[PDB]
Amino acid sequence: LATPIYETDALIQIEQSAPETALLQSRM
Amino acid sequence: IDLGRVIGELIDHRKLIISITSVFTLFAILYALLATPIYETDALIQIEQSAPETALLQSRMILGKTIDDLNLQIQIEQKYFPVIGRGLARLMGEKPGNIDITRLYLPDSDDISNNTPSIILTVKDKENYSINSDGIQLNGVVGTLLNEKGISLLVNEIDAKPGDQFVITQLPRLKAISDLLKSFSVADLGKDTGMLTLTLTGDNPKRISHILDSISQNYLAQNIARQAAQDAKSLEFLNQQLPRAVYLQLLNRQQELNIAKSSAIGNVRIIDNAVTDPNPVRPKKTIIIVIGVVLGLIVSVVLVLFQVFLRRGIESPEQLEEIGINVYASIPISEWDTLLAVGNPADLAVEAIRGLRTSLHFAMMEAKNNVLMISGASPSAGMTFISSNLAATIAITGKKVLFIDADLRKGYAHKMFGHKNDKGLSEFLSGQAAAEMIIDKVEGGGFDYIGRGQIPPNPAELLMHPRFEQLLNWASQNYDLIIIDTPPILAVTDAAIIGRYAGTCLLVARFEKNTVKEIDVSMKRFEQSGVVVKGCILNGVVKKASSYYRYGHYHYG
Ligand SMILES: Nc1ncnc2c1ncn2[C@@H]1O[C@H](COP(=O)(O)OP(=O)(O)O)[C@@H](O)[C@H]1O
Ligand SMILES: [Mg+2]
Repeated sequence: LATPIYETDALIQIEQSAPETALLQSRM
Repeated sequence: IDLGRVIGELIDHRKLIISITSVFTLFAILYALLATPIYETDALIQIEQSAPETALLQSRMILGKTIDDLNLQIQIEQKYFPVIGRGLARLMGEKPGNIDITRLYLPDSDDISNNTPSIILTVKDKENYSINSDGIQLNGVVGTLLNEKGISLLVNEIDAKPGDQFVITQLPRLKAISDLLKSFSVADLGKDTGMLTLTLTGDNPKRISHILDSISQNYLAQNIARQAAQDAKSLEFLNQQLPRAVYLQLLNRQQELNIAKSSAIGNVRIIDNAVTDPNPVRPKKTIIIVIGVVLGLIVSVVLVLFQVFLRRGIESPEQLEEIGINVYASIPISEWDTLLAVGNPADLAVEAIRGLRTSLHFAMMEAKNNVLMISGASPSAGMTFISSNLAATIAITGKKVLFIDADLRKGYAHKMFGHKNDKGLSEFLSGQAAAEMIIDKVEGGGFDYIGRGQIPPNPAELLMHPRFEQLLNWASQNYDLIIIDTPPILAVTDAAIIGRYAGTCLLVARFEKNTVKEIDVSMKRFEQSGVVVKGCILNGVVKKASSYYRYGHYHYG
């Protein structure tokens, strides 16, 4: 009876990568 | 130890356990529902390092600039007399009031301790208000500014109901800076990223967001002034060096320094302006309540275990029978100045006493005479209760019974039987009475008794008189059974004097009060005086779930 939970994903390339995680989860 | 015993102990002390745990949980509920909620706001700053920027953000210059901008040195508190008035007022949904103050100056008493001047403002309407410093009452009105007695004040936009009181403090600038600092936090969250998370906690959900925005703005505007400055120093130098190809060269360089000055956006960027999480971060109600309940349970269990290991009273006849003492009966509490065996002949205690009667009818054969002496170890163990009721039950079977109250110190049998208090046992023993004026009839009984009479000054020495043995020898020919009630044996020695003439002697042990040690000492003290104790009678039993010793103390009929 529990509602099923689907998952979606995407792949991004950074031409680093430590601050971009915080940018993505930002409120802007 | 085993599991059954501990389960029984918890079942028996359930009342105490529930009471203590409920009290602890009630205090936890009260605290979690009356503590002032604390909200938290945050913002995100991007750094184009990051170790010195943390220290520069928490510097006194930037925080001081923020405080000066937003007047954080004017502290306003809604007044509630108790340490719970604010919380309760919140609980009824009452909206707290707020006042905008834009100018304040107190006389600055500044004694040894109270460096913080304060006043109390009582709101009288939407417009006017009363002000008191130390009883100095003044009237002010919104709008017009006030300068009286060395107090300058300006209030705008009173938003409250009349009658409210507000404490207004003018705390020193450094105190305000420290207060702001202790609630302000900065973190890196990446240890290398240009990401700084700024956090500020406070009781007002909007004021904290305004403060954090002001801090971010001040820090940012400060940072660009640094980069603009070094360009401005270069621009100023080139202008001061102006004296034609070089003339054009410096002008082009000057314009490059002009554009570099105006394009301020630099090392610091505000990603997220501050917003406030609407759910307060403190107090954390669920964890408070869980800790309260768990603490109640732990303290209750420790208290119960403490009481169990410090309990020493008798609990079952097995304890007495280990030592080698015959227990002839076990009398329970009768929850019901009258003889129980007459008022309520069908009580459980009277049933147990009938069991004792049938035990005696077999024990007292081959006794040297028909005299029974009931005694005990400690006072108020039940000797008079047992003796009197036993006499009643033996009397209802058609046998002549004589009850003697040989407790010449605190005997009250005459009160409990209905009395002619003259000519008790004392008057006979001292020689100023005969054997016939002392014997009296119980009304609701069926047996005779002899009361003590007047309290003598020499009880133990009276009982040694041979007239006592004369009385016993005479009565032993006119009655089927003689019961003698005596004082305790640990207190005085009367019982051991009397027991010389008694064919049978029994002790009464009170259920939880006495211990096995007293009973053993009492038996040995009786033996040393040449009195052989037949056995013991456990009295005052109650139901214990932990017992696993289980009686016939239940109604059958
Ligand atoms: N099993 C019992 N049930 C109800 N009351 C009792 C019981 N045992 C003793 N008592 C009452 O408690 C009081 C103390 O007993 P009491 O015999 O008078 O003291 P003592 O043994 O020192 O002479 C008395 O009022 C008695 O009626
Ligand atoms: Mg007594």
